[PDB]
Amino acid sequence: FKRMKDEWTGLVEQADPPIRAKAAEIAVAHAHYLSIEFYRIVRIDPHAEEFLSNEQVERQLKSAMERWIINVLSAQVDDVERLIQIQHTVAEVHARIGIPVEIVEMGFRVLKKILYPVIFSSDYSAAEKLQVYHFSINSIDIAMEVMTRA
Amino acid sequence: KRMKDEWTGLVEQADPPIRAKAAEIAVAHAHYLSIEFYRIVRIDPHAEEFLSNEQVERQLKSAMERWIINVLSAQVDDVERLIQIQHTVAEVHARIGIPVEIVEMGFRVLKKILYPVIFSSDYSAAEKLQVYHFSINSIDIAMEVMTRA
Ligand code: HEM
Ligand code: HEM
Repeated sequence: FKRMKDEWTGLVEQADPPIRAKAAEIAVAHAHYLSIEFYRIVRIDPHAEEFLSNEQVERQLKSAMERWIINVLSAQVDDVERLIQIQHTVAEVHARIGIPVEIVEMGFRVLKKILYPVIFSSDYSAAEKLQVYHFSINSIDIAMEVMTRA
Repeated sequence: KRMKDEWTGLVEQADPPIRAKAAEIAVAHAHYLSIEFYRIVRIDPHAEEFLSNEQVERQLKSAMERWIINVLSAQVDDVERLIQIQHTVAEVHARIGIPVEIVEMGFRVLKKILYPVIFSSDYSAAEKLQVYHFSINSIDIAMEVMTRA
């Protein structure tokens, strides 16, 4: 945990404050789309659709996915410890139900894929898009590692 | 089967000069990326136990260099061959007894250390964005194929 906290903290610190601000801006403005786009693409997969069947979970997961994206992409130094606890909780939920790891990680790949066009279509410069995308990818990756290994 | 189409589509939808620059970045810095991969990875105790002796080090570094170049210089015809590689690597990791969460940790390190190399290149910011995008997606799809194999 100590090593994970330091790395995630370092990721936020080494990320330029205007870049983290723009990443947070991208998150808040498009988290709703990213969540609903995530859900349908995932459910296309037969192995994944069996877990995303009912309407109640849909409304719950979309809201939770939206909150998750906002928390991770708008992460500050103070939020690092809390974010780690969140990934543990999510890991418990996925384990409680019995959702395979390779299916969840496929979702992370889906999430990272649909995030890029949103950043690419943003009003920012090419250099800023690169740094926002870099911070976003590393943040999602470290979050995935914490969730998986928990 | 779907993995082939997605990896093929990834190469097709990627601009040829971008993939060329990504391939050039690979060839020029794969040697550094491999050694940088080793140092960061061995920090983790669970991973270090597999990377103890010097002989294993040299092979993984050599294999990492070839892997990075092959994946980033991927053409459409190479896609099927690349998938076969991931199966072979997965068998090796299984033969040794390397945990899945440990291998994926290596992928994160690889994607992490790749960014400064692309960032410090002589290309434009726009080209760097697309090269980095193609590189990340290529490594991600390769990881999923390797993991499920
Ligand atoms: C194929 C991939 C995935 C599937 C099928 C899946 C499925 C589920 C299901 C069925 C639940 C239970 C929700 C409920 O009972 O109301 C859940 C919870 C949750 N998942 Fe996933 N999940 C996937 C990947 C992900 C990813 C990639 C993330 C974040 C990046 C994520 C974040 C969450 C969160 C935040 C919750 C709710 C946590 C809470 O309520 O405390 N999931 N997931
Ligand atoms: C912590 C992460 C990892 C560890 C500790 C690890 C360890 C190893 C070891 C000990 C070998 C065999 C070396 C030998 O027999 O001399 C090996 C094989 C190999 N690994 Fe990994 N590995 C990791 C992750 C990865 C990743 C992320 C990649 C690629 C992105 C990769 C690609 C390969 C390749 C291409 C080979 C050799 C394939 C062949 O001989 O045909 N490994 N790994």
